[PDB]
Amino acid sequence: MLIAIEGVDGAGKRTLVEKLSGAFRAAGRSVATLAFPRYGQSVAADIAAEALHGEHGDLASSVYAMATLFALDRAGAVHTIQGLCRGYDVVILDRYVASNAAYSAARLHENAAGKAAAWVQRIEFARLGLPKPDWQVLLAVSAELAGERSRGRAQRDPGRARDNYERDAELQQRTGAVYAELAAQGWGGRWLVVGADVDPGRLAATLAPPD
Amino acid sequence: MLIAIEGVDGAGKRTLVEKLSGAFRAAGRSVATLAFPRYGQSVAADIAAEALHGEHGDLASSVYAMATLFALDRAGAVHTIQGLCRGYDVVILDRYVASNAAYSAARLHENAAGKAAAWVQRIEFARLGLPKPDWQVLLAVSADAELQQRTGAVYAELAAQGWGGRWLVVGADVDPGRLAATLAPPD
Ligand SMILES: Cc1cn(C2CCN(Cc3cccc(Oc4ccccc4)n3)CC2)c(=O)[nH]c1=O
Ligand SMILES: Cc1cn(C2CCN(Cc3cccc(Oc4ccccc4)n3)CC2)c(=O)[nH]c1=O
Ligand SMILES: [Cl-]
Ligand SMILES: [Cl-]
Ligand SMILES: [Cl-]
Ligand SMILES: [Cl-]
Ligand SMILES: [Cl-]
Ligand SMILES: [Cl-]
Ligand SMILES: [Cl-]
Repeated sequence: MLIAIEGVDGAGKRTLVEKLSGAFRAAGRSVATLAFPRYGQSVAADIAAEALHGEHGDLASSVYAMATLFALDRAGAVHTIQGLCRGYDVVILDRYVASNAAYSAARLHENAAGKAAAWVQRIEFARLGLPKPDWQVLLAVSAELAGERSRGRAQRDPGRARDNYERDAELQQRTGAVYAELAAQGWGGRWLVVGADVDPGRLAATLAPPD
Repeated sequence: MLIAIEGVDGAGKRTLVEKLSGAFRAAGRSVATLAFPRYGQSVAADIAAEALHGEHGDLASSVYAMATLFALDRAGAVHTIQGLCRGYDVVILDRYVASNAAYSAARLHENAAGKAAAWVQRIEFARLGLPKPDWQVLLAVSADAELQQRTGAVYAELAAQGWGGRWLVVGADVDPGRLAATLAPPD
């Protein structure tokens, strides 16, 4: 079973990955986890990170160029995703294809029914052959909490160096709304929308009901 | 020996590559050639091709995004270039890193000493470790028009300045035997 955890930066995605991992293992299921982008393991992801911190000229301002880099990074991980799914009962991804649909649409002021989200689905699922997740779990938290926890688009920089607090906060709002539309329409498969305090045992039971 | 053929007239480059290949082989040297971008053989190059035909949203309007795809195409080709050099006396590349410097600078209205050409050198040679060629041969006299003119002028300064290594600047009708003898002089 392949599960993707989705949401805006600062939602607490990794915390959920860990507690869900613990709940599955308590129920006798083996679990492996993987986070995107895969820094150090593709040129594409490293260039994207550098672009977010101001390198590479006008690269980051092209929404489709950044999205292409994140897709190429995932394409490089297909054998890992498939190998983990062979060796483990449950594979949990921190961010996956829907991240690309949500942020790209939001950067372009589009909704989930728009061109960017359709382009993401075509290029990643159809053209590059990424496996579809069995579940996509949207971790939806308050805009305020996400704003305080997010490190912004330049996540290497110390907090004292953030100066785009407004652009990033507006983008996160739009991205949250696209995510919600993605979940409502079953984009790429089944979705569940959960909060920060979701019980891990009961969440694991819902995602993989016992036989 | 690793040789890159450069210029704005690609139909002329291809003829030059063929005539040069024959001259090397006539001199007892085995030759392999490889063309960039590797259209039909890498996703990065194919996405770039599609972007030039209007696909992929705003991608083609970013000079650095397109340049990045061509760099990723070459980054994926390191073992091919290196393996060819290990298996053949002469490896001739039809377009190489300097193509990225010249076209990117020209699209941005910069010259050979500007930011884009420096960025190309830093990312492709210093960071991704593409092999430095023994020769870059600029085809400068052949047998968007303004963009082509600007690309030609950047090319000429790149060669004059030794960008990325040694350059030779030639016309199309240069004697292939002498050109082959110049690039890999017989013993
Ligand atoms: C794995 C993944 C991730 N992302 C983004 C997730 C958020 N992260 C940090 C962030 C936090 C706040 C604002 C912001 O603005 C962006 C987002 C995308 C591109 C450029 C700027 N970016 C950048 C990559 C994406 O766009 N597509 C993906 O496929
Ligand atoms: C191998 C290589 C090649 N090129 C270009 C060579 C010319 N080719 C076709 C062409 C012919 C005439 C104008 C033009 O303008 C461009 C160039 C780059 C990007 C967009 C448009 N493009 C596009 C790729 C490049 O920019 N970087 C490279 O690394
Ligand atoms: Cl998070
Ligand atoms: Cl386990
Ligand atoms: Cl980073
Ligand atoms: Cl840079
Ligand atoms: Cl933006
Ligand atoms: Cl060699
Ligand atoms: Cl001549």
